[PDB]
Amino acid sequence: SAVQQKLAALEKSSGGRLGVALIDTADNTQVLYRGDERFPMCSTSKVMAAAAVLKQSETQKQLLNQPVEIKPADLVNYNPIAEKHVNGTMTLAELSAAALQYSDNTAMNKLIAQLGGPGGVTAFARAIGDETFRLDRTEPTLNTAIPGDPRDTTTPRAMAQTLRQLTLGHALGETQRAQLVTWLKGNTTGAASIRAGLPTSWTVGDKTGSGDYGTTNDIAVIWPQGRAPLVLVTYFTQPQQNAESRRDVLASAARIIAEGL
Ligand SMILES: *[B@@]1([O])O[C][C]([C][O])O1
Repeated sequence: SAVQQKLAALEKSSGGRLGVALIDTADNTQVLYRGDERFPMCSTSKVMAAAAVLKQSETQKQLLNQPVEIKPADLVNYNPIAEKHVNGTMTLAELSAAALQYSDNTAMNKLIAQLGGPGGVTAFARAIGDETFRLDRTEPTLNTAIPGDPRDTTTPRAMAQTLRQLTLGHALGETQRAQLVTWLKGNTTGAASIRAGLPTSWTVGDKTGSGDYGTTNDIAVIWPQGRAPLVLVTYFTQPQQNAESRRDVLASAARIIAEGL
């Protein structure tokens, strides 16, 4: 279609590999570009860790208020929020918020630990019907984004369907779902990514990811004013290990998608 021609052209102009999946919940139509190719998730995986903990809280009703100690040894490479609570505690709710809204890597590692390891995060994905997601490592090594390495990858199509189920569907309880949406809507790291390609009147909840090989990702739920919501996943990775982030590519893909509606 027109939109696939333009996404192909954008990809060609960028020098990298672009993966896009859009789900329009109005008619359950999908637009896919490299939709079944694997991409490194980087920090977009944090949505799955947070949702898994939310699912646990449906039975352990007080789980999110459980304090978790932040020790110096827990600190890894990017801990904007956990750093503020070293030698203190954060609740599982505060860690989930920090992982999602600030992409805090220490928070993510605490969520993985709560789930019994990366296998516990992957297990939740399987439980909600995502056969494609795989989490293999903890922070920060899950961001190595090595070409062809299947570790810590998913496909755009799979992530779009799963994000739809978590935020708009009923993979989570009503309170848990609302909490996840609130967290995503309050993301602080997404201004230059999908959000930048869309009308300012639209409400967006998203989770960015960045990693080696110039990997630049964003997954978003989008609420246009007076219109059915959309789920948009944009994955981008590059051939040079030290390539710079290209958030502009995600903005541009979002703009191209938005134009076609
Ligand atoms: B994710 O990708 O977002 C930021 C951090 C950097 O390691 O991980």
